[PDB]
Amino acid sequence: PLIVPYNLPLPGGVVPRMLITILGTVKPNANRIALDFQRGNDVAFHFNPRFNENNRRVIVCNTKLDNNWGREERQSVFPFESGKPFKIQVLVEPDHFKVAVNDAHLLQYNHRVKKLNEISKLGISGDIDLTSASYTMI
Ligand SMILES: O=C(O)CO[C@@H]1[C@@H](n2cc(-c3cc(F)c(F)c(F)c3)nn2)[C@@H](O)[C@@H](CO)O[C@@H]1Sc1ccc(Cl)c(Cl)c1
Ligand SMILES: [Cl-]
Ligand code: NA
Repeated sequence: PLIVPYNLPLPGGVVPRMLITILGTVKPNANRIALDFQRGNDVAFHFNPRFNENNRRVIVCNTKLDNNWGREERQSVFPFESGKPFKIQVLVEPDHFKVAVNDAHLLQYNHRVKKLNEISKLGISGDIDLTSASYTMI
């Protein structure tokens, strides 16, 4: 087990064909999870499953610049289940982050923050038991 919130350093930032893998288990009756790919205090990519927003499950993605959230991108396809082990894979591509959960494509999120090599931290928070967070090149 890893303690949540957890910070995974991304030395020298991210780059296309870098794959970040997060393994854990959703807590029973979870409410929220977040991944925050950070450039200093800015959040280049916030990936935020919400288990009960007006009695619906939704994935909210966004960017935070100078402490201001931007336009949300929302996905109703929701692959997480309370109590179950999950794998989130975030693949950095030239124009977007691509996310797959449990080996099924979920979403893409276009790069708003363009200094990829300065996105040097991944924060992992919320209602999970975290087992592993790592990266490799494909
Ligand atoms: O404070 C509010 O009650 C909710 O805050 C969330 C905001 N958030 C979520 C979290 C958060 C924190 C945790 F420790 C977790 F474990 C976790 F899973 C999520 N921290 N900040 C963003 O998700 C943001 C994305 O646009 O959405 C809201 S803030 C917000 C509210 C309305 C609008 Cl229109 C916009 Cl663009 C942003
Ligand atoms: Cl939230
Ligand atoms: Na630098």
